[PDB]
Amino acid sequence: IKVMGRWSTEDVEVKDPSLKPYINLEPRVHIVERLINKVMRSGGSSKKVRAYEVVKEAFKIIEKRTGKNPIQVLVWAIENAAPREDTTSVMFGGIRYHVAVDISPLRRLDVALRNIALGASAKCYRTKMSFAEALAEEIILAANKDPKSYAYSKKLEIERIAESSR
Repeated sequence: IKVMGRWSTEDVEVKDPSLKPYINLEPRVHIVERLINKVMRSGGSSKKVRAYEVVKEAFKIIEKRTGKNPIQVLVWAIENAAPREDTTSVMFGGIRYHVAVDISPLRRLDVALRNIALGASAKCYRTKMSFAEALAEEIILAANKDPKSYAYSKKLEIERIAESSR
């Protein structure tokens, strides 16, 4: 019922019609659980409790910085970082080719969450920000469609390559 024993999702809105049916905002596709899994597979040196704590602190930071429900900000970040199409490489002979392909709703989410965790993990490793602060910053940047966001910039890149590979 309560996310990480504190937040509610009943007032969180998914305005992107293409993702709304696949983002689970109901009590026990749980995006928070998915994010934790992505963070768990990144870094920031049980592994699950660790990732859980990093995400929870990141949410507290997001709420303080934006003044909004952290889960809602994550949804915006996901919606902004989820590419609407992708491509598959085919390096045959001496040249690699790009081909635009369908990307499923759940893979769109997985890509966005993976890139958010990757961006956070990268900033953390190289700056004086804790993993939680980097994750909060990455999520906020993505939610605001700010190119400084790794996930968002990656999303633009993927769609750019896909639209050109048609």
